[PDB]
Amino acid sequence: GGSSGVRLWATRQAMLGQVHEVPEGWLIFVAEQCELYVRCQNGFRKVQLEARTPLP
Amino acid sequence: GGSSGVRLWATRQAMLGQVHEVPEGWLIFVAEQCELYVRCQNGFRKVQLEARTPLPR
Amino acid sequence: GGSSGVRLWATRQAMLGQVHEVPEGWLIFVAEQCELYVRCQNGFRKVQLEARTPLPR
Repeated sequence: GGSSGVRLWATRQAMLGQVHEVPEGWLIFVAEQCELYVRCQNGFRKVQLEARTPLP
Repeated sequence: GGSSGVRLWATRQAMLGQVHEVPEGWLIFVAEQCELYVRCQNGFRKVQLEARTPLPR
Repeated sequence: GGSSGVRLWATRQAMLGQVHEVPEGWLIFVAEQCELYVRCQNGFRKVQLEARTPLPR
């Protein structure tokens, strides 16, 4: 059982130019609207998140 | 404040035979269905994911 | 295109005492309630998780 991780970008614009480099099974975070995805074998799945709050 | 990470397996079958060894607080990726779980102290929680798309829109 | 990770705390209160040290884009696991959050700039988004089960369902 291998390991992956989480890759980060500040903006969607920057992410879209580089996301092809992300290996399968890694997570992808885009800071501007606090979005999270996971990379699949042949696509992407968006993680479902509740609304942003200052506290948990 | 310690760190965990993400563990991955290619198939559900492969995962189910080894996943008990994953420590609490790690994420678990199963490539076959492109699914994610979180390891709890006593069990697992499945992450809700939207359907697969070609790009992260 | 940097990298982040996952960090672990036992409780919401323990986490909150350290959260200023957590940058945006890190995932946060809280063992009490087996909950997962993502750090945003100035806050958190809770990951939607299904119910805890003994096996990955």
